[PDB]
Amino acid sequence: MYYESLTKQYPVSKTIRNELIPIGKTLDNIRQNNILRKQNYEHVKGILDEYHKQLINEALDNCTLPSLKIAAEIYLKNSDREDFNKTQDLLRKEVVEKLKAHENFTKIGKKDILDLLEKLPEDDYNALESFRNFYTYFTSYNKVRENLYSDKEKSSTVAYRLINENFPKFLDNVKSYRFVKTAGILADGLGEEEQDSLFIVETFNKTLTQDGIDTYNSQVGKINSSINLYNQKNRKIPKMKMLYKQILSFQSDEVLIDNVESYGSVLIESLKSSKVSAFFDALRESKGKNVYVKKSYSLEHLNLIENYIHQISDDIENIIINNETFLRIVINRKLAKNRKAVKAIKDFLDSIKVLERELKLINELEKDLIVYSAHEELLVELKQVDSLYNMKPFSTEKVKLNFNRSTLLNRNKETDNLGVLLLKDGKYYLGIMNTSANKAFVNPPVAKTEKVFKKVDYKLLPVPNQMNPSSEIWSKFGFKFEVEKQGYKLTYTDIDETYINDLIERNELYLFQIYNKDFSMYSKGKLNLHTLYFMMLFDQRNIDDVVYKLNGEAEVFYRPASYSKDKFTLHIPITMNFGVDEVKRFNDAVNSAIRIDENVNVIGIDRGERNLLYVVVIDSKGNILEQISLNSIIGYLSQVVNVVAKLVLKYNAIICLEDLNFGVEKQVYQKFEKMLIDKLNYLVIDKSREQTSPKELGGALNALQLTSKFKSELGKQSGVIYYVPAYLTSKIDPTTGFANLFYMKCENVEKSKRFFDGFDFIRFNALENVFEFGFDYRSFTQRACGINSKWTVCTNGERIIKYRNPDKNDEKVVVVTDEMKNLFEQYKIPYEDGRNVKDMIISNEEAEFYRRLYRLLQQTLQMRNSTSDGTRDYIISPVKNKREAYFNSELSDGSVPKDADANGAYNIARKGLWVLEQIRQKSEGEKINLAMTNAEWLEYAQTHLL
Repeated sequence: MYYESLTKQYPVSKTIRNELIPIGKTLDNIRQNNILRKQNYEHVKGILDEYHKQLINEALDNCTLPSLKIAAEIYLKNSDREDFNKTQDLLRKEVVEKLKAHENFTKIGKKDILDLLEKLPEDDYNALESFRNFYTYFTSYNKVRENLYSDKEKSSTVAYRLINENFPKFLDNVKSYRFVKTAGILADGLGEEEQDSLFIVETFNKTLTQDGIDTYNSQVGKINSSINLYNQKNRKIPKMKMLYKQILSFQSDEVLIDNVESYGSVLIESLKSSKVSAFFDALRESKGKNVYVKKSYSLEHLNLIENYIHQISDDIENIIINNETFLRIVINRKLAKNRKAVKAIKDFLDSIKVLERELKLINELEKDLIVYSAHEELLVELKQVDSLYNMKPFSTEKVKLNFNRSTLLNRNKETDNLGVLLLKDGKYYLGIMNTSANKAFVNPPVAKTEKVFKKVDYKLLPVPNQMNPSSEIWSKFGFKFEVEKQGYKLTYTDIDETYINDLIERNELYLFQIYNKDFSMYSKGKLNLHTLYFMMLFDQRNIDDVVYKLNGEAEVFYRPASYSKDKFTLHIPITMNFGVDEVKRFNDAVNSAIRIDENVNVIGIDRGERNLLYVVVIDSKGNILEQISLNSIIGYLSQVVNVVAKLVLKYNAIICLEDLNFGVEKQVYQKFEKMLIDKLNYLVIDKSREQTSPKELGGALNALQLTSKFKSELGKQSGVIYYVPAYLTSKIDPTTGFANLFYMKCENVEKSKRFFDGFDFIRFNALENVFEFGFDYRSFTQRACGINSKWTVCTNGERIIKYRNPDKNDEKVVVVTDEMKNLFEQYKIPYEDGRNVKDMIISNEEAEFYRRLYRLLQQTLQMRNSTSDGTRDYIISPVKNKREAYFNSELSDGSVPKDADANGAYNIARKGLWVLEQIRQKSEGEKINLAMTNAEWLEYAQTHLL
């Protein structure tokens, strides 16, 4: 009963360690990227690239696309928008079959391309040769290059480049040429004329190759030169737009800085050029007519134009941060090593990117010819900015993860990558993104197959001061009936398994299965606690009322192979009893729970000589309920701990341990403490796999917390655990309260004579065959040796003695009465009639007599008797108890201590009763003194006896 209030007392943090199993081609991606050592990998990629360019141009050289006429109508005529999108998809198809109809296409991606298709069209040959038998390295490369030959409306495909990008440009030039055929701009250099041939729809078929695009752009530049010349008439003529290239477009730290410095220099000059003013004042003079903005809407309703050009500010920040590139070329060992440089370069390219992103905000078929030509000239300067180099996951010994909208992107040897958690088929997986794919899960495509993952959405609202008088006057989950302790929730999103695969194949995602002995299709037995804590994160019963919070951070550690195993392990910090208010005065909270209850029992745990630990449970009046041992096994300290925890539940009990105050056996004891206090911080009993009723007492979501957070700052109490002096716990007859308090030494005869003159009598009991030594301890010491100091001590029984052996071990069994005879007989003392022989003993003059009398008395007083080999460790008293018997542990029936170690544990438990008397007898809240004096124990031992 008393402990059932001690749930949800304080929050606790754990880090959970689990192994990781690589899934799919993740381990290959990792191993492959451990290239180093330079190697021709990039050289062979370049060779594969140029045959891609060749095959592409050759498949499209003398090509002619049928639907081209259909589409060109829709666009040039007088919804047309959807018919164009449709006929564009038809065209994207028509490009792809022409690409797939080329010879050698079915050897794209297949290893079979290594042979003739590369050894024939050398430095290059040795580079190719070097990747025979190593073809899998281009797996990721192939998955990326696959998108060239796709009819899907994606920006990376050959069909999209030609049909969705270039073809509308080509047609828009056809629309512009009306003004150039008019006004007689017969272009300079177009000798003998017939430039009109460029703006017949059919001429586009000749621009499906890079070499036809070059030719088209070159001549159209000549026209634009004459167009720009036509500005002199003082209305204005739209310039022609250039077509983008066929899709053909980081060796060291020395080379890259010149590229950065160079492009930045070209760019800011281009951004200070007339290109920008021409775009702005064309965009202003368009009055917004036929200008469309991001899936789109037209500016014809307005105000906004001049709110838009004032992103001039993107030019100002490019300029500033280009100047800030003085940290690169003025102030600069490798570049990636530099705190500022890496940041200044990223700040620079980012600022460019936002300019491009801002530009791309514009763009339908009827769009304004002049505005969009100026926009295109300016944008051609920026579309070079796909710089997209790196400075790398599993290069390092660890990767740090974040599960949240919070990743820093720099400490440059410890930057956060995204972690995602994915559930499928009752298993748990960990995905960790390559930084270039961090946004793959921001808006994932809607799931369509049956084979899906459930991705964990990590919803956290930190520090609510995020966002109308001052401080004295809804897409989030916030639940209906400051929010800090409700501002966390996990929710789920179905994601199609093929999308996850695509990222792995592309080397953009590193997916692992989270594994422990309990996460297997072959798993058996109860759950390990850390498996349980982990499961409870995702268990809906916790999401409904949070006990377990996932701290957003996590770390992965990688030991690479060296035909040993590639080992990955995961550490996940978590908080348990998240959002509870920490109980201030926990020890009193327990002391007041005990104060209320009569029925409390005690568990005493002691260090033993033959048992490392001995546990003894006793009731409130002193009776032994259970006395159980180490070596009694029917990771060892974990078992005792798990046992002792059950006993606290089973017996409604507190725990009493030795106070290691003034003082190897005592090292495991301190380990046991630590483990025992650790355990009782947060105790969970129900370790079942099915986990049916975890909200009950001691279930996962209602753990008990019976002890205070371990810190070394500890006094004599830690919750239900109390510490008591070890004084005379093992060397005391529990049935009498008797202990050997004689401070003895055979110093000399004078001081031996009136040591033995302190006894009331020394006599023989012929009937019981023992010698009796009667005395009062007061006659021997000034100490307060309990409330009974009168005793009669008898040469009762056998004793085990270590003894002086010329051969240096031995031990023997002695019967003190018969030796006490042999000595008295040797020295002619008349004992047999039962007189008091005291006056006759102290009359002996020889010291040898007293040496041997001391030894016999000492041996009589030797209550604990042991064997070097554990064969025996028992306690025998030399005093008769309430049962007219001499206490002997070997004759125990379980109602008394079985051995000396048990006696220690028993008498430690008894002192707990004394503290229970202290706790109950004090007031609510007052400090409780637990310093038990040696005199109090002897008093308690001699009165609460048996």
